[PDB]
Amino acid sequence: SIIHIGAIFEENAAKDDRVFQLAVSDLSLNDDILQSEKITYSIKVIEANNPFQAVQEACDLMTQGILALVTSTGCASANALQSLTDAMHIPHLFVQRNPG
Amino acid sequence: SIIHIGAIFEENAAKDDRVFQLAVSDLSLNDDILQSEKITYSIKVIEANNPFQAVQEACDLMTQGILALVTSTGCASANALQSLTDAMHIPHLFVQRNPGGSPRTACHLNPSPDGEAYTLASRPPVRLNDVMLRLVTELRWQKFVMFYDSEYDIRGLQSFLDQASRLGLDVSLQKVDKNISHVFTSLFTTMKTEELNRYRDTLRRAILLLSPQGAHSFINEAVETNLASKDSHWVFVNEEISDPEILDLVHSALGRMTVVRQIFPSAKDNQKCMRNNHRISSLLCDPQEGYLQMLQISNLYLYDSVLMLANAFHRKLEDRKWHSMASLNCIRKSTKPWNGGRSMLDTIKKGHITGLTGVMEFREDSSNPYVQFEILGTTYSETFGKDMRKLATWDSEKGLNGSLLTLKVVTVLEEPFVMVAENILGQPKRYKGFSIDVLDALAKALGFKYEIYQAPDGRYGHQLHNTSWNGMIGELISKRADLAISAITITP
Amino acid sequence: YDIRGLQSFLDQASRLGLDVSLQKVDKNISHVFTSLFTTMKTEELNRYRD
Amino acid sequence: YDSVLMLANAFHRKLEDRKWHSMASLNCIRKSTKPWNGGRSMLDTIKKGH
Repeated sequence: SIIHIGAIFEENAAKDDRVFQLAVSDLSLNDDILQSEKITYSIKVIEANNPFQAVQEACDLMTQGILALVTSTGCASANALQSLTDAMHIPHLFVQRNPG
Repeated sequence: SIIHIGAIFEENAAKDDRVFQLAVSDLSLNDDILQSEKITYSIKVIEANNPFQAVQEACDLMTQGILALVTSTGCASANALQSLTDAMHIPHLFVQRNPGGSPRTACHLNPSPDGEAYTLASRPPVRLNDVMLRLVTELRWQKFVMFYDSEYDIRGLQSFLDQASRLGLDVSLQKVDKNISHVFTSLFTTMKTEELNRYRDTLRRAILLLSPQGAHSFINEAVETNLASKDSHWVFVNEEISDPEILDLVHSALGRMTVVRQIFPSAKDNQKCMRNNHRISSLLCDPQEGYLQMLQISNLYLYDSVLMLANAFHRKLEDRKWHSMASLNCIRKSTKPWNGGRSMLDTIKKGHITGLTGVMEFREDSSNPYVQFEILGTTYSETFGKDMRKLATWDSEKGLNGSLLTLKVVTVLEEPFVMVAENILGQPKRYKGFSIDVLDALAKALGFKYEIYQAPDGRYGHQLHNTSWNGMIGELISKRADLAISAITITP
Repeated sequence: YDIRGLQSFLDQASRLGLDVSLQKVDKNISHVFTSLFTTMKTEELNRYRD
Repeated sequence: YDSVLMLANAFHRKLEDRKWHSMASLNCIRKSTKPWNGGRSMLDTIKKGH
């Protein structure tokens, strides 16, 4: 198999990606346990506090079949996602966006 | 042409699954422009706070074609259905859910420009920082209380918490339980009795902001706990209360009250409940049992949402346009839109009818601000009952047209100041002297009282070499009494 | 940030007799004190200042 | 970043368990969805992490 996870971030998603993509990059350089596979990521950027774009940008990720999900969005981007991740059993490590 | 509409109503969809076709039947029956046309509907009853459960109920009905969507949901669960109606250009009729008739709270949404209101809130707005600024001025307030339950989003008049610093008055603010017995439990056990009676006399000016049901359970018991002896005012203004539970509050009350709901002139007659050649089902045009007082706000905002559609779809039949939404996955970003939605945006936002709720205009940011009450009021009296008299009328146009004790006394020894004057079988009975006559002058013109306590020290309590006060002073400080009003030796 | 984030301190500043008085803060205080001078009089300004 | 550290730790503990499963590709707009049946013992691996 392979590891494939989801990564959807609220605006501004630039320094969400400054942390995420470089954090995932240094993993395979040094680890001996996740060397038999590789963590595959695909960033899907949505609107500000819109869960509908999170649904449309995540249905392709389940058409990609993600195992987990990395979210940094506000409280107005999780009610459809909490009603979605209870269906797919996905660990939804939700972290609230600081509003400015 | 596939003439289908969706309508998703979450918990509780009970009157949503009862009252809904009281107009839909009369649509298919009594409309002449939609005669030689076919009329359908939808009724969903799904579980509450479930947006993605409603997504497979919305992505499945989008395959069937939807011309207008009527919802009753909340803030966090409908930003998806807000942004669903932007690309396909679909109307989105909406009611804010509340449990039992408690107040409401508006929402906060995406950083999109103003003008697009596919989502429209049918419910009347919170104009209530204004009416609070009325009554903090027009009804002689300086020090008072307000309340709220566990089950309402408390941020409704959090704005009004801010002018409160600017005027200079004082408010008290506590949460109401979901058990009335737990309220009196914490108010008789968990506190200080002196602080209780302080708070109780503060509670003589108090405000609940609640449903008309658990508050009705509370208030008459709060009366029955003797929190009102003669009169003071307690306030709530709402949009719905049945006339018996009005009287079961305020005829079970002699004091000053506030019971305000929402009124509209309706029509007694057939061919007078008619807009756009369609019937308004009401008590006066469909009389039922238990329906003299069926006063939920969602009645007129659903029968008039019917008539607001019945104006517009007749106009759309005149618009000579049709487009059927096809079967689709809602994974798409560049979806297939509906071309008729621009006219459907304009025959509804600029669409309006004048009926038994007045005039229903619309703005471009999910609001109908127009609303008008009337207010019947009474004070404390016994010569006419607590029957009602008009004292005000509010509207969004003009504002409010028409406008608006045993105490803790410990005492000292030495009878040549104040004596135990009487000592009877079982009781040292009456205690007379100088400050007793002062207490007589206090008690005389009010009917307010005292409780005389003995200090057998008679200390004239002194600052010790103990950082404390012997005898009497330090236990006023330790607050087993709070007044020792007597001949007291004057030391700084 | 909302009042629902600190709901019960209303109810406990209540219980200790602690005098609650809020004002919501907008964007710039440069916009704030100007509107405090233009709208208010000086009694509610400087009495409540102390 | 702590959510990257905890999940990569749960990746290492899952391969330390020497069992693996991966989530299937699906369009969940359908009612026909397969729930991820290994949602508890791996959840026991992730809840007890530090």
